[PDB]
Amino acid sequence: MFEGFERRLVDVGDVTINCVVGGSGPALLLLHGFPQNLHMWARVAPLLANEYTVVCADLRGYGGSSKPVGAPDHANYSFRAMASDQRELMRTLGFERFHLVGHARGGRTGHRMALDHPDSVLSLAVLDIIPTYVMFEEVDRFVARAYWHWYFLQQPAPYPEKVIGADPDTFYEGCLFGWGATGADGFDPEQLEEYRKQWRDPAAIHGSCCDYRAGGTIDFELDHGDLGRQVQCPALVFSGSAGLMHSLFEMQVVWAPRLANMRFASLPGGHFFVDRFPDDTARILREFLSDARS
Amino acid sequence: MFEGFERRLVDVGDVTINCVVGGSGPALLLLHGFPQNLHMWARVAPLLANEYTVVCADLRGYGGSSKPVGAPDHANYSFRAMASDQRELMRTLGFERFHLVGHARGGRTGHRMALDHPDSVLSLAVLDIIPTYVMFEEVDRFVARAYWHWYFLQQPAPYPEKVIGADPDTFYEGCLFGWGATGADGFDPEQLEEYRKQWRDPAAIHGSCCDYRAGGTIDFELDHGDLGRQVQCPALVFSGSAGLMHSLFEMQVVWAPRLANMRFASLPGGHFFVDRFPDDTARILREFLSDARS
Ligand SMILES: [Mg+2]
Ligand SMILES: [Mg+2]
Repeated sequence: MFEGFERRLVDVGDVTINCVVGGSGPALLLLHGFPQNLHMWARVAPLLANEYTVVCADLRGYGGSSKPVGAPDHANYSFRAMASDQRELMRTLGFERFHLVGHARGGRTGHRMALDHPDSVLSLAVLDIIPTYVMFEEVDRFVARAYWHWYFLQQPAPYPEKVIGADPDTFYEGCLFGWGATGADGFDPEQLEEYRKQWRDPAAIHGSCCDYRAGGTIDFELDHGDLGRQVQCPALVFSGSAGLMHSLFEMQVVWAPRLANMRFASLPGGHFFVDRFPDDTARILREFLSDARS
Repeated sequence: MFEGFERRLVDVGDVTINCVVGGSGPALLLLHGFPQNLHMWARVAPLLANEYTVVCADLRGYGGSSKPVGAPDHANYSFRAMASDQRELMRTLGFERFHLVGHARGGRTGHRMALDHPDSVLSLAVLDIIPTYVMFEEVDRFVARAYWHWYFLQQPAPYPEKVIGADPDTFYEGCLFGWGATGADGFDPEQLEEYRKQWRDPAAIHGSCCDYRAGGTIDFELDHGDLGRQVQCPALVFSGSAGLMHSLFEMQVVWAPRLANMRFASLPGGHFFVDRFPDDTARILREFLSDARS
């Protein structure tokens, strides 16, 4: 995987970020979600590398990046903290400005990055997410049942860590196949094994739980403070039309108040559609990035 | 435990209900909750047996009772079905009418029994519960986080069964100590060991998951259909004032429209207050039952 890409472990302050870098042209940062890592982009990234300098990075708590113990207030796993790591990564790699594509947790990281440092983000694509604020503020019995993990993963350490730790493969496969609504046949064996390595790492189990703990506290509060602000750069809301969130919310309705320049796309998959549709994901991203640059 | 009580396995139709029966006087049915069984009453029941014929029974899916495989629509684990078992148990024991005290799932079973067959229920005590309808209809980010299990346990079989099955002690201890807000020191070791036997029983893991699956579907729908009906018999709403539900809702406000003759009481414990305060639980129930009879 990632043939010809350079593998780098980059110190960005108090953490180290694992990434791969390949291609040439404008910078494009690809950020993964949960329970995955930069390997979700193993097929997409080489496709886009003919036109972009593609950086795929692991979020703090995930993959090969640092996974500090979560602070009592979860602040070291906020999307603000996660975004700072990634912006600093790009700067260290020589990129003051870059296009940003984020799935799930990476999309939330991107939204926060664009709010905190608008000048760094040339365009923003958010893949299969409803805004964090909306997820919580507009929760009902259907939303809570569909994305049950938003509540389980908030339970205080070490409870979810120990429950998950007893059988990580069962737990996380249920994330892919259940709330993730993406059938097993849609996953490439090589990429799936990279996810499995992380699933079995207790430090990653903890880091990802802390991400969710922050999600329901510090992130919710920061997002609340920013209500009414719109990201100004070109944005793409790119969903899985066979996923749970595409059907309980209208993507266009929840994102319009947050994005001044919004385009939409979807693929007929679940939350983990990038795993099943890498060529079509690259196609849609390529078109959007071209539009954004025009 | 339950010295002097008769132990009975009673066929009530398509299931067998496990129970213990002691004392003399009017019938008093005590129904447990989750993740417990009739042993939650091991200290309360002998105290009340000087004035009541006390029957402590295991709900279907729990303890020593039948635990059928859940139907696709969960209807065989509805509170209606659970109530029918217990009403028939009492009839077989010679009681057409009886006082009913239910904690949690048993309280919900009791409420449904009083709605379906009001003539059978002489008085109703509901211990540390907010009505199912309210739990779901009025869910918000706080309620969903507090009682996260209401969503996790609804996930389709066999997913929660397998997650729990990998380490039932960790999982269920987290129910007692976490959302249950009842510290370990409040549990009698003898009672705890009987809970633990059930925790490790795969048939009980499944049965209790099905209870929650019905809880969010058939039970919610049946309850919705009965909105505006009031239970007419004397009723007691009896909460743990140090528990999560007592503080997230006003017990008296959520129950008042549902109960025409309502009294309220509390003890300074969490959801599992009966474990820590058996003598005081018996005292409060005894006073209520005396008042109800008058
Ligand atoms: Mg976060
Ligand atoms: Mg039920």
